[PDB]
Amino acid sequence: VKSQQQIIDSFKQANQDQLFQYYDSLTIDQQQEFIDQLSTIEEPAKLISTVEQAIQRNFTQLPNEQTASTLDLSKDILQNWTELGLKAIGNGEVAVLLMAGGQGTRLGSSAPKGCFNIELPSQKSLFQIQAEKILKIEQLAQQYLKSTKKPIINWYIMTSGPTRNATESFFIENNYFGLNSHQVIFFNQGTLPCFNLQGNKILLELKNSICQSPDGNGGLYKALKDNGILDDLNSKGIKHIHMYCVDNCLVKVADPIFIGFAIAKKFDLATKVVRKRDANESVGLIVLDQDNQKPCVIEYSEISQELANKKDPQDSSKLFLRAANIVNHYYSVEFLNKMIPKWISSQKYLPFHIAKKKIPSLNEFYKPTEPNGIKLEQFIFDVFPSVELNKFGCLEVDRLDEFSPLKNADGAKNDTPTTCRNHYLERSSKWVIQNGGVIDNQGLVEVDSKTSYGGEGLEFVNGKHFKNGDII
Ligand SMILES: CC(=O)N[C@H]1[C@@H](OP(=O)(O)O)O[C@H](CO)[C@@H](O)[C@@H]1O
Ligand SMILES: [Mg+2]
Repeated sequence: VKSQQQIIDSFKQANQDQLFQYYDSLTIDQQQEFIDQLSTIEEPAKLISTVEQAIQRNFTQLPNEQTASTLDLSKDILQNWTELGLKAIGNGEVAVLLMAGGQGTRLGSSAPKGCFNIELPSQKSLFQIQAEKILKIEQLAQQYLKSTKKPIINWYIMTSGPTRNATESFFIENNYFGLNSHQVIFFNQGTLPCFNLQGNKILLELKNSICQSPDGNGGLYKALKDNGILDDLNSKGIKHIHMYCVDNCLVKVADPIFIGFAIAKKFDLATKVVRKRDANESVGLIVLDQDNQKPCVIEYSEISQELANKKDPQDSSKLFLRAANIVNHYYSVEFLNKMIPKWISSQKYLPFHIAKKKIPSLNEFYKPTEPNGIKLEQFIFDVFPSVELNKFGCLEVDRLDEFSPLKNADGAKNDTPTTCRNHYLERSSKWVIQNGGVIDNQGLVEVDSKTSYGGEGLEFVNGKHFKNGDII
């Protein structure tokens, strides 16, 4: 490590003299704490350079050979992928990577987003729904293979540094929701300094502290390496990884169909999409970059308003680019072993993305009105074009069964606790009604994962009646 003076010199040489405006009026402990914080920043000179650089497109649809759809495949082909997936789960070759993010502040909660309660009749948090989803599929895999005990699906949860304790305590308080305490593994995501609007000066949060924020889901790769997560994957002999975001309340965790799909096709990388809701839906789009003939994702905050509304040449009723990204990825561990060192070393695969933000910080503190600074983010999918086109898979699935994100506080039209709650109940009710069950008009039921992972094993409800709010 470096001395007090050396950290100060390096930052000053990087033109961050403003970080030391009040240094001399700080107590010694405040100075030492400041230096320690500035120490966690690897290569400030580079980083400030990278940011500076980051401040200063032909797409088409994915070739047909790289796509498949759960809405079009025969039940036999889907069953075969399900079996290939349950076998991998059953052999202990499947692990899950969760991007937990940080606090559900935007939703009106200080707690981690995974603790959010969408008010289902069971009152189960997002974390609990995903945990029972995992427990359930482990049992279905055990049944398929006829094993004496259920297989284990290690669940690596990436938390932000500030939500780490509250996330782990929540799991402990709940006895891990039925999972083995050793299969829930927590690791912290990194952070990046926040900059002023011109992106040349790091912002002071306090007179002895800089503004920092989670470095985006794209920072998952470096966090994996640094926290020994990739090491663990090798030590446990894991071959397949399913990665998703905690805000999707309908998420099929460790979905065997998605894994079977990658296995059947021998893909290094694969991703899930659903038909775009509307031209303005804030959703990334999976396309083929015609320039380099590589798959990629165009984020909603960076796509041309012209491309977003472009109609499809072979059909005027459809949007040309309509394969919406639902942050649901598959990686083979072999691919991660080969590519992670590459992805984390050069900005070519993980360029920084700039987002203007209202950031509470020194002018004396103050919570601003208009944007006053910038947050930096690496996007998880920026590595997609580093894959070989024929090793990439894109699986379209049904939005009604697989995607309903919690993004906004109640009040908004889309992606609120209410839309999640209703879509969740509507799916449960559809499964029940579809198996002969009868729900009393105006009623919606909730299906417990313990009962059904994704609609199977519900035949027993044939003829039975249910009342609004029953849990099945
Ligand atoms: C970098 C990233 O992962 N962006 C994702 C993510 O958007 P956010 O609103 O930034 O969380 O979720 C969307 C699905 O809700 C997906 O379409 C988009 O591509
Ligand atoms: Mg296809």
